[PDB]
This record gives sequence, structure tokens and C-alpha cells, in this order.
Amino acid sequence: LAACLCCAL
Amino acid sequence: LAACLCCAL
Repeated sequence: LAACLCCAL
Repeated sequence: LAACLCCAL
């Protein structure tokens, strides 16, 4: 989840 | 975008 948020941005 | 990151966290 953390990397989803980071990479989405 | 800034608030998305903040609130997601």
C-alpha cells in the first residue's frame, strides 16, 4: 500500500 | 495532490 501511494504520485 | 498525500497517511 505505501508504495502504491508513492508511485501513484 | 498535497492534501491527498497527507490525508492518505
